[PDB]
Amino acid sequence: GYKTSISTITIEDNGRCTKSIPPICFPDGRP
Repeated sequence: GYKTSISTITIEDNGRCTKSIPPICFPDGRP
């Protein structure tokens, strides 16, 4: 589901580190 290619639909973001649970520098997060 996560697009590798950047897509600034409103804000610029991709990969990096999550700002929620679980806090990890991986493209995965719990809703």
